[PDB]
Amino acid sequence: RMKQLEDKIEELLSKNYHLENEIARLKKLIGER
Amino acid sequence: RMKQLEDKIEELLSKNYHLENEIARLKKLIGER
Repeated sequence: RMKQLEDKIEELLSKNYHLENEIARLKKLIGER
Repeated sequence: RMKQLEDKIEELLSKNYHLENEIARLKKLIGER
């Protein structure tokens, strides 16, 4: 089912995006003392 | 085209797994920096 696969991709992209945001927060912190 | 979508999912899972490893590595580094 295509919508089911498309939903799964959408869910993984969303996770990916959230993971990148966490990485960006962690690197911001590393930039301070 | 379903195999194409299924491939994309495998590729996003792999990307996401690697981001989780990077997060783990960043948190360790912040704990020792």
